[PDB]
Amino acid sequence: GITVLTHSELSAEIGVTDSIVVSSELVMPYTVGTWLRGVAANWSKYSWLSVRYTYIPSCPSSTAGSIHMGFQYNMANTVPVSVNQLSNLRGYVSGQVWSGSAGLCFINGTRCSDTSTAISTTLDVSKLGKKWYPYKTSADYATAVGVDVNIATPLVPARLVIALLDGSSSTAVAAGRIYCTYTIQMIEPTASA
Amino acid sequence: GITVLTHSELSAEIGVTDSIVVSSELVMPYTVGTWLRGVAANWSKYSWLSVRYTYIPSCPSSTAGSIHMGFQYNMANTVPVSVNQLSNLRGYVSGQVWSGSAGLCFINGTRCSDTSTAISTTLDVSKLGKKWYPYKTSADYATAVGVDVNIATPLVPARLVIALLDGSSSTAVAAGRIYCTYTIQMIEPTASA
Amino acid sequence: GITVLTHSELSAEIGVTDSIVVSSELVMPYTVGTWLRGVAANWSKYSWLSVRYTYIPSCPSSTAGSIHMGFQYNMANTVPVSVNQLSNLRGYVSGQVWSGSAGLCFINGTRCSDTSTAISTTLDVSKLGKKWYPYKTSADYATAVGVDVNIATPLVPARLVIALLDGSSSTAVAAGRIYCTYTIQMIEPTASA
Amino acid sequence: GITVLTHSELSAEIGVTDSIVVSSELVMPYTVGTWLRGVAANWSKYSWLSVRYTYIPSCPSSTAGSIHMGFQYNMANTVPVSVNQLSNLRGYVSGQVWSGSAGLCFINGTRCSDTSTAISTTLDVSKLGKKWYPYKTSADYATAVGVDVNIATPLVPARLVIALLDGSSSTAVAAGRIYCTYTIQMIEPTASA
Amino acid sequence: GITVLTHSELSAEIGVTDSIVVSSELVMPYTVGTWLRGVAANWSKYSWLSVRYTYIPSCPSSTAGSIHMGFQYNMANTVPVSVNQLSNLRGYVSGQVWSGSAGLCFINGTRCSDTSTAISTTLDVSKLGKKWYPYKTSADYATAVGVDVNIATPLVPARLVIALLDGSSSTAVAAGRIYCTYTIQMIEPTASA
Amino acid sequence: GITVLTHSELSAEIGVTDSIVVSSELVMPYTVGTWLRGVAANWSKYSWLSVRYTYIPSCPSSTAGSIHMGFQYNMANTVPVSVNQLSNLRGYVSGQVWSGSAGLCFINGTRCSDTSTAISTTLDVSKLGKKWYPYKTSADYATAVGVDVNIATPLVPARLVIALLDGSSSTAVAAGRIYCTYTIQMIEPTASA
Repeated sequence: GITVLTHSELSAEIGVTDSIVVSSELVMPYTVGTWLRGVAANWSKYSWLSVRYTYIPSCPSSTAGSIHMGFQYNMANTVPVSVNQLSNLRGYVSGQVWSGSAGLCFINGTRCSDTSTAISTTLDVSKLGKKWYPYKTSADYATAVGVDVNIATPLVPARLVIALLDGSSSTAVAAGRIYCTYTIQMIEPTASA
Repeated sequence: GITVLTHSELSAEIGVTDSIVVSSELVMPYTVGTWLRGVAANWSKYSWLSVRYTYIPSCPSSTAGSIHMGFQYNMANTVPVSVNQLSNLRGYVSGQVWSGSAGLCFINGTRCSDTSTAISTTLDVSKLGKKWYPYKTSADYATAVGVDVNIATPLVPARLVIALLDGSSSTAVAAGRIYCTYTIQMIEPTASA
Repeated sequence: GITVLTHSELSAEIGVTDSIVVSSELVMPYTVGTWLRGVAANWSKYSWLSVRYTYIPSCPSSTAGSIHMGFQYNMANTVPVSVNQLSNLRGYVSGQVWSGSAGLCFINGTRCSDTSTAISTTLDVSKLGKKWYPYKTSADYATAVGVDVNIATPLVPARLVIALLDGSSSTAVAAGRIYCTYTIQMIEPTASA
Repeated sequence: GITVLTHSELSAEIGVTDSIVVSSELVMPYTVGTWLRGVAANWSKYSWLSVRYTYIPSCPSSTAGSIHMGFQYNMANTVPVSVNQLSNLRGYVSGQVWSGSAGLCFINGTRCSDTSTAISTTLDVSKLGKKWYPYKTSADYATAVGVDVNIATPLVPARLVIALLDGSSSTAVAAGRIYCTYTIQMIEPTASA
Repeated sequence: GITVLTHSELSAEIGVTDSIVVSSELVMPYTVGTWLRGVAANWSKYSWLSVRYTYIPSCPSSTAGSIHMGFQYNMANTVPVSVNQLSNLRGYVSGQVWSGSAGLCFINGTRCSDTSTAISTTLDVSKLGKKWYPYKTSADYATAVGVDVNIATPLVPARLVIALLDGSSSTAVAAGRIYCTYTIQMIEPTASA
Repeated sequence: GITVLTHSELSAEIGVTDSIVVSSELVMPYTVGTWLRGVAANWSKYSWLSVRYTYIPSCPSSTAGSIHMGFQYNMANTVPVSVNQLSNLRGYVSGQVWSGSAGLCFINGTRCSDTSTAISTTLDVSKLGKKWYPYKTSADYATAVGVDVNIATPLVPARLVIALLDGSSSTAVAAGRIYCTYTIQMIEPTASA
């Protein structure tokens, strides 16, 4: 009684400053993207079969800046604050804000040739707490976290950490964007939102 | 009694501005390019065997800007207005306005090696309404659409959506151009135009 | 790039009067049921893989009344007005308003044993106009029909006709309900509703 | 040069009284049902490949009454007047006016499981006078019978006898209806009617 | 649930004048011939399995005149006006108004030997819009065409074009006649006409 | 070190009113039945191998009313309030309050023949949060739920929802009863209660 959905949509717009800026995002259907958020809502639980975040530049060979991203599994630990820490995560990847062109074949959804330039990272999945996770909202999670940091600890499978520094302007500069390419399993349907 | 034609010609000149600009183009022989327009006209119906739009840069590593394109099958839906929406289409592809050099082997018509940089998208074909479509003009279509948005809905197989933003000048800048590489099937000949 | 969904939800509440009452319902995702309506909306086109309407009684062995239902493929023809006509349709089925208990194994989604009592009918599917149909609303369809009865003719695959007579009261009596058990194919995602 | 047609339509509405009421019906295309009557008319001769009459209740578990039916091959013999006589026919069947639900799978046109409840009877076919019978009207037959009861004897293959008694009201009560499920062979086309 | 019918009846009387006269005829059951018109009406949809128009002379070796005929698939295009255009159609055939004797074996419905003289043309069938077409009347079609020339475009599979010139008298002369030899598939029965 | 227990006892008495009445019950050993409650208590954890709730009528063919039941896995979601919602659950089943006689072979614990009439539903088990659940009391659960609706979320595997409507009296009428037929796994024994 499992509905399997595989799709890739824009996940987030990226910009670079001269000072490091670490951002985090839960890896729930409700957040990987506007579309899935709506679809997945129609099911009470779900399970990631594969979740990949891929960065695609939109700037010039001239643009200063680097992007870093990786996954955190123990939602308990404080979110990284340095490239150093970030570099220790699983599936960590670093690249110049204008590189990553090659990752396209991941969003594209085709056969990948030379993906050595690619700035994409996939989820560990096997190292996840449980199999079926409940569909939750930022609000829902944000509230449960505000009780026992451990009560929330198992509502979302993992978080994606992103760090952007080495920029040229103190004012954000359009570097590119991340696209999530997921394959989800959804079970037990219910009422939308 | 099918005449098969495979050819690739220039499809459109591309330019980038700082504000997003979404453009659409029907995927009929009459529009993919000046040449096919004339040839295909000599046949009453046709069927796409394969239609691929490929972008080839003509700017510098220095040029700011990104190009996005994908296909729409339900000619009924409103044309995308954001990269986000556009990113949801089938065969969506995004790249820096100066990248895509590698796609050449598609226009070139040879053996493709590393096409991970490539900014090309091919038509779904199997998800098309019918098999044989009638040859129609922009004028012809534009008129039929101006009656029942559904009467036109099946005259053209699909539309190609293109979005160009992240530019540097408020005044269009020559970024590159798209080339359509089609393989068409034409049946029942008639009088030109 | 096809998302396959199989599910069964309540489709409609049934009631019987002494005078015949023929009702019709389009066989679009938007109408087979509240849930699918919402889900399927997230896709621009779809295709029925299997659509079965099953009636399940909720009345007594004592309840007078019979239910009749079948499918119409040429959306053009006037909707039946008599059991006689209705009896000519494909997959026509007739039964006592309190029978049909056995059809449960269709909603249930299990192995069916003795389904001779069953008041269920499945869609012909192979005799459908095209493969991929566009997602449309009652409103959308009702408007297009109000132009060329033929423009709408191909927006929905087929209609389900239902007739209820042989009742005991001139005032509707709760006889049972119909449940749609569909397996749909959805393609090209878009913005909800 | 044989056109084969298999279809099942409503054949007759049934009602029960307290006193026995025997009814007869010829087994010609012109009488098994409104539809076939029209279709078959377009052919000069025809041959039954299979003819089955099936009763489907529409009353309650509470309804008093029984239905009886069988076939007569020697159109010469006087039509039965008692259940006893009727019980001697080929394919005789008796059942409670509210039973027979299971016969549906015969009209339905599917795979039959438990058809022990079923109130259906099929034609002997092999024991028929000739192979090809001429298409005739009630009027046509009624006139030829009014000459030599033997001249008509070979215009129709057989007659269906039906007896309804054990009712509760002296005034007919809606018990159910019979549906003919035929497979006919038609030859030598001519002008309709 | 498909009823297959194969039959051949007179389709039209032919006559020749000295000036060219192009005639067209839709390829619907309602028009290929009086008989099928009536029969096929009893079904809501149908599909041509094979449709062949054959000309049989009835004039003398002395009769001046030629007949031309072919099929048009894009019901949209203007009907031919010259033998030249007509000659471009699929299955075009030309012959002397008194030739074609050999085509008989097509109406006859037997084994064909030397059919090189034959003035017959068969329908392309595989190049048809859809599979199942709705049964429509000249009136029905003529009305729908009088709205969106495209709304009618898919109600009939194709049209047969016929041109008669090279005659000897300014007043039509009996040259022969065309006979349609069809094999149709009919589905979903309904009420005649 | 696993003790396996398979048994079936009465789970609950059912009654019908004219207004819908939705009831819920946790699927813990402590609630499926008086007996298991006591036995299972002697073990600290347990795991459902199979849990089936079966309804058995005790009323007449004359009794008005229908029963509906299904499972909820995301203990978080609000309990259904309509047959419609309820109909969306996994293993949903609906039947007339006097039907379900056939389900007996489930309680009986024998070979099942024709279980198409059966009003029984089994637990999904594979879609459960974890494997080993702790033995908890209504009180224990009711208290933990009264803190973080998520802290309780994983103490019980799933809940059974039941809806009874279409009744004849505003005052509950004895319709039948549900019997749970479980196969449990118990580990790590401790002190009773």
